[PDB]
Amino acid sequence: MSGRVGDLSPRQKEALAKFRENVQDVLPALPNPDDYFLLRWLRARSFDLQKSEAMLRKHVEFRKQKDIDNIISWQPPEVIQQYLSGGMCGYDLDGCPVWYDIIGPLDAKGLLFSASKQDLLRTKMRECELLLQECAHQTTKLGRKVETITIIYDCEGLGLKHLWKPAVEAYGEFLCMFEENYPETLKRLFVVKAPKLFPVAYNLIKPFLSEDTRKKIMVLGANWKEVLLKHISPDQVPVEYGGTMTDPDGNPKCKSKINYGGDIPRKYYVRDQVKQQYEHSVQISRGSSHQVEYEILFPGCVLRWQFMSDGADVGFGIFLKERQRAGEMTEVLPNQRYNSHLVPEDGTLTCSDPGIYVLRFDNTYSFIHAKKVNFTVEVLLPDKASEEKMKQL
Ligand SMILES: CC1=C(C)C(=O)C(CC[C@](C)(O)CCC[C@H](C)CCC[C@H](C)CCCC(C)C)=C(C)C1=O
Repeated sequence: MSGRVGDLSPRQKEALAKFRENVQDVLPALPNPDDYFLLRWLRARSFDLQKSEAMLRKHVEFRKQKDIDNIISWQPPEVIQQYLSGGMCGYDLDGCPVWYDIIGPLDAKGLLFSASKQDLLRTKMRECELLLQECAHQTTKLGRKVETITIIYDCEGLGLKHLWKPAVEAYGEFLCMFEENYPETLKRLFVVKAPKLFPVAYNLIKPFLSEDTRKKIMVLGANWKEVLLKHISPDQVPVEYGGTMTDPDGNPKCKSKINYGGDIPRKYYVRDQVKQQYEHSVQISRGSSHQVEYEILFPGCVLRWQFMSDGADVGFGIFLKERQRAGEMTEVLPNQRYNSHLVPEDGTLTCSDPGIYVLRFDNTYSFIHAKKVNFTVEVLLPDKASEEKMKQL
């Protein structure tokens, strides 16, 4: 069977009955704990009564701690309302709400420098509650249960800026929240206009995604508009995404419903940087240098780093290769001096040729002694299945 209302095996039927008894004591503090609702928790844990109960009880505690009953009435900070991209727009052919995610022009640095991480995550929880409320409205209007959503995930403009570690970590917090609190709610997700970086970028968040969620991700190729119109009526899709919908004023992007992000004006910043810790720490003597070595064997990889120096600037560059001088190696990112004592540095490098990469901190120009550099480096790998998907498409 399928474990859904109208299609339960004898054993799933019995488990649903037992489940309701087992969690009776939390059902009152839920808005609408019908059979559809309960079966989402049971499907998410394959009808394991004990695991499904832990999951739901954790969600009940979540709703209390995060004041979810009142979150739609909570108004997000102005900077977030103005610049957090994405939006609800249209319904698919089954009547499910469609949500657009717009990744390219999202300015995650600006957002984290202008608002609390807590307020950003609360805004995303609120989006989920708004989508569930829309499902409830569709349920009434269409005369049948609607409880899932279709996502259009627009990766046009996805680039190295989106790999910035604090942004990935924050997004991962949201994904975990989504997976723990909104099980069996995603129906299908279309990735559109994915660029070459998509396999690396996806691999960064893949660990936060449930198997159920992973299975619902469809990466689309050049014909993506035609694919969307297999699933959504043209008058429900913006002109921008292949349909006929516009803003009342005729704007093809339907900006009255979809936020397209943009860089946050610096007047909103409350900080210059987020709190950061580093995996490594070195004291570099006057006139000296420090090298850090990473083997990159596989095609498709990206080096990501962050560093800060204490009290003074430092030289930094990347070479391709035995304690070797810089001049003996091949330059891949030309050395330059950075003021990483003032604002911490972060960067990324696409590793087009395999070999041994050397990140070199350079103090050879300096009289200041015992310059302390703190740093973190990782080699980011592409997701293999995604690479293969790209290849064809
Ligand atoms: C608040 C917020 C922040 C701070 C943010 O950085 C991002 C982009 C995260 C990223 C890692 O920079 C870019 C990640 C790109 C990567 C290709 C994402 C792939 C996502 C998958 C297609 C699954 C999505 C899960 C869905 C079911 C919610 C988004 C979308 C935010 O909303």
